[PDB]
Amino acid sequence: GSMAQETNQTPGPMLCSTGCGFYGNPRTNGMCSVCYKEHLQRQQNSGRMSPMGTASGSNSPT
Ligand SMILES: [Zn+2]
Repeated sequence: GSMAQETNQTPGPMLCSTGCGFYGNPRTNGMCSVCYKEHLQRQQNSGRMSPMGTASGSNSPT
């Protein structure tokens, strides 16, 4: 293996984290075009984002 001009595969396969089978982007949230929209919609609806096991503000009046 003297020469170094043998390209077989490209590095950095930013494949969709959700597993849809399409290419994703690292500038985005690691999701493709479709999944990035659905995911952000669910995150925006929350408002109180805090990944620490528990979360404050979970009341639901009848
Ligand atoms: Zn996707």
